[PDB]
Amino acid sequence: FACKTANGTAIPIGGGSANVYVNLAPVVNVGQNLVVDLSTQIFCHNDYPETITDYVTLQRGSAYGGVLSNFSGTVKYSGSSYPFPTTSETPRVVYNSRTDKPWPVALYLTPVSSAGGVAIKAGSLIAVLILRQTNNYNSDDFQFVWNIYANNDVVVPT
Ligand SMILES: CCCCCCCO[C@@H]1C[C@@H](O)[C@H](O)[C@@H](CO)O1
Repeated sequence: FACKTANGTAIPIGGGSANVYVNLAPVVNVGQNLVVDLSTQIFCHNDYPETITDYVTLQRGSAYGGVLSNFSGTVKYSGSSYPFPTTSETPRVVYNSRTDKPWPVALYLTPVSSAGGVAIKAGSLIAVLILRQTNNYNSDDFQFVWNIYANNDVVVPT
């Protein structure tokens, strides 16, 4: 089991960490969602699907910088919504193919009432997402750590 980002940066068998740089909607009003869709950014596959079933969870998601300060967060994992920053490990997603499949993660961030101005700074760390991979074959328990960075400022109108 291994994963790669949209630009080809990979985390190999056994886990590790990688940076993900995301474009963000430049203007987000109070009452609206800023969507950070990682399903277009992170892709994974099973290296031995003939025999092994891989189990993949969002073990946890943490918020940083402007996102922690200025937004109220929800994460959708495989279509279901949970608090972000997270409060529990999600249900599993199975990877049973050698063909790359998106990691079905998206953040939905809505400004808090005190938010206004540059709510996310370009280049800043906005989130850390931990992908946990196990299987039905052995005792492997690996973490793939995704450090999410903003490519641009996000302005919340006042
Ligand atoms: C003949 C025996 C061959 C064993 C191959 C094991 C490959 O393991 C990796 C990491 C597992 O954690 C993972 O479950 C597996 C499949 O994605 O890929």
